[PDB]
Amino acid sequence: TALVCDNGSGLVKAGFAGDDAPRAVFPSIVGRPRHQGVMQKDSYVGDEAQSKRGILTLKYPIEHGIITNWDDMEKIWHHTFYNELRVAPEEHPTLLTEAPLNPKANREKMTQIMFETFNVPAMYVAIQAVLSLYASGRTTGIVLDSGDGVTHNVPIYEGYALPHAIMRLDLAGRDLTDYLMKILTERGYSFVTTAEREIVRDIKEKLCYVALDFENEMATAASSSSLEKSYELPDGQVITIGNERFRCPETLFQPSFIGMESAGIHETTYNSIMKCDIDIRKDLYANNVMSGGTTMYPGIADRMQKEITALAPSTMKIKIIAPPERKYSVWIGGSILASLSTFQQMWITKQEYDEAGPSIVHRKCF
Amino acid sequence: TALVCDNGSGLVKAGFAGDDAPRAVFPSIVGRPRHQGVMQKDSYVGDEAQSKRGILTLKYPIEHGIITNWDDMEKIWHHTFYNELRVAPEEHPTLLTEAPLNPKANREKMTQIMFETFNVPAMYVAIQAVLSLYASGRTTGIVLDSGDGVTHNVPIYEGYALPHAIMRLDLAGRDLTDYLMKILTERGYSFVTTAEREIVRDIKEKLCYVALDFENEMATAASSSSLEKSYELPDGQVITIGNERFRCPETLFQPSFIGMESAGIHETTYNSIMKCDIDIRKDLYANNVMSGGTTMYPGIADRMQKEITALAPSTMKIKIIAPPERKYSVWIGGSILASLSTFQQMWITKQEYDEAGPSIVHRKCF
Amino acid sequence: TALVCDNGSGLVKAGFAGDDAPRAVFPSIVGRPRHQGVMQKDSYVGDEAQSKRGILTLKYPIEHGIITNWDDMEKIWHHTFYNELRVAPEEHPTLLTEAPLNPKANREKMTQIMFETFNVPAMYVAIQAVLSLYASGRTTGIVLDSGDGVTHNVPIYEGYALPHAIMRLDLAGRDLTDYLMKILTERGYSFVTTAEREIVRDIKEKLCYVALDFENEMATAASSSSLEKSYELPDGQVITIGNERFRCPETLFQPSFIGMESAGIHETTYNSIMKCDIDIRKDLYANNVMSGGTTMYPGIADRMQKEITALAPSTMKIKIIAPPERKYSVWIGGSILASLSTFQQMWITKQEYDEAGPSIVHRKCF
Amino acid sequence: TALVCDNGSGLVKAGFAGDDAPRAVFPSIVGRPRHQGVMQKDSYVGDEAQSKRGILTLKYPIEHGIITNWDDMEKIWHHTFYNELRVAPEEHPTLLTEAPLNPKANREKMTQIMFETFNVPAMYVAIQAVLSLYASGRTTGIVLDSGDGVTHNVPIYEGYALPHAIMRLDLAGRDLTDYLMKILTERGYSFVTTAEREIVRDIKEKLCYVALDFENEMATAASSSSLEKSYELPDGQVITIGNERFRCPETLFQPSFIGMESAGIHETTYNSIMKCDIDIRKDLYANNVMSGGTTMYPGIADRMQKEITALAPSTMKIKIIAPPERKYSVWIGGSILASLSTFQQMWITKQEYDEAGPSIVHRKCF
Amino acid sequence: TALVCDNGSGLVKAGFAGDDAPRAVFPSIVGRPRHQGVMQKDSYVGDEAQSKRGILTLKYPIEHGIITNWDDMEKIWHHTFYNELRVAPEEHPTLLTEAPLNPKANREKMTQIMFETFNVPAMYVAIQAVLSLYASGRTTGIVLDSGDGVTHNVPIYEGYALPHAIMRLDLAGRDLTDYLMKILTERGYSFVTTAEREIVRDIKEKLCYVALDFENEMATAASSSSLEKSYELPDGQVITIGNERFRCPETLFQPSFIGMESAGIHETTYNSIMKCDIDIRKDLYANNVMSGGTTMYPGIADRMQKEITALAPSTMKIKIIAPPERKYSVWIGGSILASLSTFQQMWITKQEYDEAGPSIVHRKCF
Ligand SMILES: Nc1ncnc2c1ncn2[C@@H]1O[C@H](COP(=O)(O)OP(=O)(O)O)[C@@H](O)[C@H]1O
Ligand SMILES: Nc1ncnc2c1ncn2[C@@H]1O[C@H](COP(=O)(O)OP(=O)(O)O)[C@@H](O)[C@H]1O
Ligand SMILES: Nc1ncnc2c1ncn2[C@@H]1O[C@H](COP(=O)(O)OP(=O)(O)O)[C@@H](O)[C@H]1O
Ligand SMILES: Nc1ncnc2c1ncn2[C@@H]1O[C@H](COP(=O)(O)OP(=O)(O)O)[C@@H](O)[C@H]1O
Ligand SMILES: Nc1ncnc2c1ncn2[C@@H]1O[C@H](COP(=O)(O)OP(=O)(O)O)[C@@H](O)[C@H]1O
Ligand code: BEF
Ligand code: BEF
Ligand code: BEF
Ligand code: BEF
Ligand code: BEF
Ligand SMILES: [Ca+2]
Ligand SMILES: [Ca+2]
Ligand SMILES: [Ca+2]
Ligand SMILES: [Ca+2]
Ligand SMILES: [Ca+2]
Repeated sequence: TALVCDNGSGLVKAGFAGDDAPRAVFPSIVGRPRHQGVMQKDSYVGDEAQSKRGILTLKYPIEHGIITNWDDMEKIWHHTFYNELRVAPEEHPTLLTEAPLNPKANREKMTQIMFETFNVPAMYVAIQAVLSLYASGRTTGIVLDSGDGVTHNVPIYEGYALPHAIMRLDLAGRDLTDYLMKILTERGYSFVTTAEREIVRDIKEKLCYVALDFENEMATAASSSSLEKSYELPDGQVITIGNERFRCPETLFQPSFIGMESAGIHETTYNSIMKCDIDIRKDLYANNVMSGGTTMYPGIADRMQKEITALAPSTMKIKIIAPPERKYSVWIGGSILASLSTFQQMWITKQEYDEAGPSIVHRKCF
Repeated sequence: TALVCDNGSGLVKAGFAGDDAPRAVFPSIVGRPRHQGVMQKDSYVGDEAQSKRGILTLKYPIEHGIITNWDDMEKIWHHTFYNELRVAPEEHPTLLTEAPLNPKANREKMTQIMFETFNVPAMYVAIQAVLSLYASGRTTGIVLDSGDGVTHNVPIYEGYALPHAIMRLDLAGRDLTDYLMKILTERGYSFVTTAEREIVRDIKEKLCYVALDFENEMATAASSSSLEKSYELPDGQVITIGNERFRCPETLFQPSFIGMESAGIHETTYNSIMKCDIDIRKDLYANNVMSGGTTMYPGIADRMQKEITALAPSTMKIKIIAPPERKYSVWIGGSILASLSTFQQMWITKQEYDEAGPSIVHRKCF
Repeated sequence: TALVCDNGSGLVKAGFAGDDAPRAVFPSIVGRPRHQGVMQKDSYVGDEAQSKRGILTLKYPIEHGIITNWDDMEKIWHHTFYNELRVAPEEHPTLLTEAPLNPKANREKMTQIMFETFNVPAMYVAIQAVLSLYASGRTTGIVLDSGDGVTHNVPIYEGYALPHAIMRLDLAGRDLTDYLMKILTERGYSFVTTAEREIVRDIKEKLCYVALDFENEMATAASSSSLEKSYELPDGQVITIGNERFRCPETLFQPSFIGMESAGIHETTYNSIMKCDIDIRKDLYANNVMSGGTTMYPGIADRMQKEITALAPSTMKIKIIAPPERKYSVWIGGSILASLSTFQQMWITKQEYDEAGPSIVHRKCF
Repeated sequence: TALVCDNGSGLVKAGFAGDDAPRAVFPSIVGRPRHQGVMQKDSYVGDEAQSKRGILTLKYPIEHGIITNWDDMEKIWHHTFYNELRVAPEEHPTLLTEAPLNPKANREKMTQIMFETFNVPAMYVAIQAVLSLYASGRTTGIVLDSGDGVTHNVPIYEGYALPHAIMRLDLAGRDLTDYLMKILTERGYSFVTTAEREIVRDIKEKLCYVALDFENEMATAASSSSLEKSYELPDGQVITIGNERFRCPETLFQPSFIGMESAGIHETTYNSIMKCDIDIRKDLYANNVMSGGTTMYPGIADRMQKEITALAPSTMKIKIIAPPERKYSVWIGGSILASLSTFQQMWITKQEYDEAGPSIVHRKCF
Repeated sequence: TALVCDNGSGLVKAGFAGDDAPRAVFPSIVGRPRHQGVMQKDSYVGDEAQSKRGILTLKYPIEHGIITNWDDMEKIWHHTFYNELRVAPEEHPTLLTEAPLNPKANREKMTQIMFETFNVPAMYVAIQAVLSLYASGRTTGIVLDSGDGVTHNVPIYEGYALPHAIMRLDLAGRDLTDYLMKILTERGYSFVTTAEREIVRDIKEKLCYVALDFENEMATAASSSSLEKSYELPDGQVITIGNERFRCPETLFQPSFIGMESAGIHETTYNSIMKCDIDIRKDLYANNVMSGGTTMYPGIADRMQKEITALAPSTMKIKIIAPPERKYSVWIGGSILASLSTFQQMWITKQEYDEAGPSIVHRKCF
């Protein structure tokens, strides 16, 4: 059976092709002690690094979908195969994922490591937006994928991708976490260390939501306390946040909050549709597929529906597809793809790689 | 029973002899994907190519009544027999049509394909203007046939054709569509791709009409908005066109709008009558038969009546015959001809073709 | 003396009739601050916006030869008259230019602004391809004009234009810049903001060239590093680009690289010649005149000569005219035209405009 | 005339707008007797608390730029107006300062006290880094402000602040004093009380310096006694310190010495520049402005120049601006700002505060 | 086998590694005759000095964890090896202990004496709080060690020490004895000599306890005599003490009773936890480990539990670990450490000391 490994900027989703959910989901972090040991491993990965983060410096090897620090990324892959899935990598073909418009060397370097370090028999680097469409059972739609590092739009029509209309945005969950840390100082809460950033991410995933109308919610938050929620820190301290609950996800629709010049995810989706042929736009308007953890905010589908309806013509039916399992859509689609009989010819085997070279991995790639 | 296949530059009209209407009417297009497939046929024909045109490059195999690209034309014939009529070609004699003054190799090549690829038992290539006269139940008249690729005049008197008076004009519906695309840029509407050309053709067939007096309609369109009509594009955008509604069909009467030197269809009809013997002109003036989709513009019969009345002597009765079913007149006449008992001797059987050769197909041909 | 203002999608070329070069050449941009001012103009135009682009959002008012945002275009004209030429607009007749096949309202709106806002005594909107022919001292030739927004072919024979053979392509320099930004991500270089797009345009103008044979250059770039060039960014970072140097200009000959269906500039030029009368094609083959900044790539004249030679008959002499000053050919030709004695009757004065109306500006226009 | 009051975590700088130096500079301390009075005020402020600190418990109301203990802070403001400046607060508009990224309630509470307790006619809370740029006569630069409680970087370009690139570090002079107290125990010197902390601060300001290369200075200090300096305590005892002279300021560049995870001030400055637009980085590299008492260590400008030169590209000119009066740069800039004619509209008067409320004080604030 | 010698300010705990209790426990005193001998050693050490203290002047060589008088400390080590343990020092590696934040010369001087005077083969100076954690079988916790000279808090998490959060207080058992001597004069009891100080220490260890609520116990002691206890002096005199029983240990929680400015041991423990990372505070709250003779007061664990519960958040579980053998926790932990197999590489042998020098002894030291 094939391995499906979705290495994101934030989380590692790993499992076996054919299953309905990833078997191993853990943070893509490597932690190293930043104090003096007096009584003791050198590095910790994943959930083990998350439980001991109080004395660790946490580092993400993947930044904005791009693998920095190839030594730490190799520890995460080693932790995935031997400690989480408990399999021998040299027995299973491995399906990997990558964000579109990535550097060419990123895919070549991970292919060399999979073939020469873990000695996988075959491998394949899939398109993440294509996998999200497999998960929804569709062949047509524009995918809005937003994870921890990358937000990107990929329109697909009847199984054909339109690469010239692909949008990529280096604004995702980790930038929202950093912005939440900044605006929490307005209430006197100071989160600085990499371990405290993990606390702010937990606050974001539990209390943040997308406002249907931002300016009306700012007026409501300033006239009462009905939007105030409390949160207990790991040391028993209780913090209270008000308009920060919806100001943090609002950055997705107003990237100027963090100094970015790009347009919000609603205008980026609309601009991507308007670059497609006029004859396919009606089907794209009706199949806006959301995927990734950053699309899990309460109210983001209703907000996107409202924003795109205001940009599109009035006779168009805007339909946002947001399944409840969309946080694992890329992995679920990869599990479906790696199980298809027509896909078994797409594997890049170790033999083909020794003769063709690193250039064989850049086919059907954008 | 015999098959009647009217392969035009724009539409394929196919059916069985004896019926009153073609059973299969679909565009004569072959579409091929112009993007990358990621999730898938190689080519699409007819209405299937029209529904997926957003991701296809559409190509017409027939240009100006002449078959270019014989590989695509063979796919359209294959699509016609097996997917539209659902018959075995080797069981029915096939009646085909061709525009007059065509290259000799065009008819020879289609006869070789019908006999050696589809293995038809017998076939016959009819004269399209003769078929239009069969459809109107006449034996005398001058036929003005205008389709997607060819406009031609053929005078017939008491069943005898006058080939020296035949006029042919490579200005028809597809040139009007291209001219409409050009003058739509004056309002800021940009239609470029082959798929958008199909949209402009739909605009032409719904909103364009022939002005009775062109210069008076230009003054009316410039003094008010009573001639403005709106049209909703496939993506919900609404465009508004004014004098373009009658400027596009006006090219038929003023071919200089598209840089052509020839005279309009009214002067071409009159010049064709004036090349006929003086003793038959009175009967030709009273039997101007229109056929083809390009004669379906509202007001074109009243305009032709006015223009020819101004050219002919005042004592002549000018009568334009424009039946409501004239868009299928060639097929309807072919269905009538292929059902006649006196025609069953005109079939060119496979046996006669093996001994006589390609020269047998050029009898009663001009 | 008359003012000659060539308002392109990318650059403003302004000066006085009779001079040999434009006096004012600056980018056609309006910049507005996108941060918070704490210590301060509202908007910056041209080279002033280019020097402070780090804190500005840059916007082009002209897109694909069409003026969007008429408020920003009026600031550029105001910046041109009072800050660059330092003249009173109400004292000089102004010669303007426009791309062919433009919307009618574009020319009418700029005429209303010139007469009612700047109060020019007379004005004239010239044909850009006619001006390029004046600059080369020719009366016959097919002009290939390619700037920042529009690429168009206009054949002219003995002083007569053939409007039906005019080709227009909304693929020019700005689309090549956007494509270069996309393929620079393959090496890990991320240019996103409107200010970074100006950096990529500078990379394009310095390092990009047209390959004589594209597939052979791809093999050379993949077998060595002789095609690698370095470039120092404004912050001291040095980037290295290889095959992107000739892949970016190759889009002009293969518009499918950016998802466009149209043919390259070589086939468009050939198709334009083949729509002209057969008796003038020999003179058009010998007078292919290049103009505009996008024709300034090294090797584009040799590539066009090779591509058209392969399409034209072997007995035809293909001659590409590419003068070194062809980046200002439209302005230079306008300076020549506005100085002719026979042209002084072509000015549309303010008096003629008050009585005739906006319709007077659409004479000798296509 | 306006009052300029720079309330820092360590020192109060107060004076009149227009002067070149603060009139009143005294420690921001409140001292209360911790013994039994037998022969007698309740509390002492500033230099009076510093002279009697032997029998007092000294407390700073401001910690890390944030006002704790609002009763003690009100005594310091009262001591400033009536005992140091000897003015009536209800006659002069008061310019106050605050560190960036402070809690919103800190500024609101000090505005309420200034308007309702001291009854100032108008007031304004300025940005401290903007004032430091006014003091240096610049409109562009990245300010490194380091006082007793806060270290922060604020990049400013052409008068526009980039708030998203602002860095704040709760590591400043008071943390260096505490670290010096800790490492002085290695030589047997025990400083424990709040009065002895004032002695250690005096040792730091007289004997500590920044080493150009830290590891080479550690080797020099361990091989001889040329770096040993003596210091006479208030009771005549003489202490000798060696490598502690440069180990204490080294914490600014290696915050791990005190258990902090953040990067040093050199990497924080570089990271702040790298978050700014690429087009402004060259001007920021050349205008690194230092301000605050913690930048007064001998050799800190040469060390920062060396550290940033190693991080920046080699073609960049790194220039550290460290004027001799930079310990009062915030006050000097505030005196310049409060004297500008264009600033007299920025005052928040008592009338505007009664109607708008506390929300009026958070304009042009970050 | 290794020797474990815990040289405290008050008691010497010496024995062999592997045993469960120290073999030799005697006071760290040197006594010299202060009268005239008429009928006779020069100095007495330990229990021999304690039995003849009536005619001796008793002196502690160690003050506040720091060795003063190195001649007397060498007599105590000599008395320990040859008279108490009866071993040859040159045959056993010796594990020594030291209080944190001690002068560097203290450890260097005792290492020189152990290697050059007693000629031990190897030695090691351990961290006393680490040893107390070994004794409790824990790897996580904050140790509150309070002996005769030093009180210190050391937080340890998962075997990693946080040195920046270490608190040290020069207030311990000997200061409580001196305070008891002072408040015993209120009842007319005069203890002055160094021999009478040993009597007061015996009173403290037998009658003193920690009040759960101090102000309520003062009211109870002033309203009855239920808290009065009697004590028989060595000469048969009986003294009675009331509120002095709990006023003496109360100094640990209110150091102002003896003129010290520092906070009590409960606030010092809480302040140490609040300097640790927020993610480890919950585990530190549940593992407050007590060690040392000064933690042996009845009721001190219940008082510390009550005081820290009032400072910590209500959702935190405060657990004070006070084992009955905690007076020897440092020695017991040292016996465990010196028996570990992984520790046998940590010994500093005589050979390593001759080449590396005194600097080798300051590794893993704070
Ligand atoms: N319930 C939630 N609400 C908001 N954000 C969430 C939620 N759950 C996860 N996220 C965010 O999603 C991001 C990671 O999702 P994922 O799609 O796995 O990213 P990647 O694949 O790039 O690692 C994280 O930054 C996390 O903060
Ligand atoms: N209602 C209509 N009005 C105007 N033009 C029409 C209409 N219907 C069809 N046409 C035009 O008729 C042309 C095709 O008619 P047809 O006679 O079938 O041509 P052919 O036989 O050459 O394919 C097309 O170009 C189409 O645009
Ligand atoms: N040396 C060069 N090489 C390639 N492209 C160039 C060069 N110089 C200018 N260009 C391109 O030419 C375009 C503008 O030329 P121009 O003819 O002035 O356009 P317009 O008139 O439409 O503004 C710009 O997009 C610029 O990138
Ligand atoms: N000569 C000096 N060398 C080193 N540090 C100094 C010197 N003079 C002052 N300082 C430090 O500067 C700090 C206060 O400077 P300042 O900028 O006034 O801080 P704040 O404005 O936050 O009160 C004090 O902590 C002091 O120790
Ligand atoms: N039962 C007791 N109650 C209160 N204090 C005690 C008791 N037993 C011993 N002590 C005190 O503990 C101190 C010494 O304990 P220890 O931890 O051995 O100190 P050190 O290791 O510094 O010598 C002495 O000052 C003694 O008075
Ligand atoms: F890397 Be994640 F998909 F943003
Ligand atoms: F081919 Be159609 F009849 F113009
Ligand atoms: F507007 Be430019 F001439 F493309
Ligand atoms: F409060 Be100081 F400016 F650090
Ligand atoms: F020296 Be003891 F441990 F206070
Ligand atoms: Ca992902
Ligand atoms: Ca036809
Ligand atoms: Ca131009
Ligand atoms: Ca300050
Ligand atoms: Ca001890």
